Amino acid sequence: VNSFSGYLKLTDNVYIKNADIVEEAKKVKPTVVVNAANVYLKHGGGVAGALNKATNNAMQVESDDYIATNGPLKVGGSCVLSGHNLAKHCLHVVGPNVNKGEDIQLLKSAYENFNQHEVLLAPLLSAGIFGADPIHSLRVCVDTVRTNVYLAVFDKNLYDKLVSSFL
Ligand SMILES: O=C(O)C[C@H]1C[C@H](CNC(=O)c2cc3ccsc3cn2)C1
Repeated sequence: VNSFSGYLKLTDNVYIKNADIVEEAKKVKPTVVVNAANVYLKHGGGVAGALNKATNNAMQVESDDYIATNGPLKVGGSCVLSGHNLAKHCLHVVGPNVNKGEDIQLLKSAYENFNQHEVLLAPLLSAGIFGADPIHSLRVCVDTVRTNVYLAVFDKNLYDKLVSSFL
């Protein structure tokens, strides 16, 4: 038993809700919140900009130190940093950005990072400003992630669509 509420169960291990991932994080304090990161950990917009703002920019400060020490992530890769006031940990995961021409097949590699964590609150990778089809992203998520994933979908319209087109 865990503290997640109002989720619709999609599969054995995937759950989905219409929700702002920022507010869901502040209420659940999950062990892991996933950020829709880029390779530079520059949290300007989308989910990343919203999560970072909710940390009063502490996420960005920590991220800049990480990059200065380690260099950029790989597309499809991840790193674990602090969750600040939102979670114990933030798993920064880089899905391919279609608006940068990145290979959508790397989306499966990106979701594989979730398997290193038993439970996660997460957005749909490569959705929103990353330009991929959220329905596709959901299919890859269901077919790749084996751990328990609680997906927060900000847009109510998108959500209802994802649900009603789900197989
Ligand atoms: O437009 C569509 O069809 C769907 C797109 C994908 C979804 C991306 N979500 C975000 O950027 C996001 C923004 C913010 C802002 C404050 S909290 C928050 C959570 N998330 C909207």
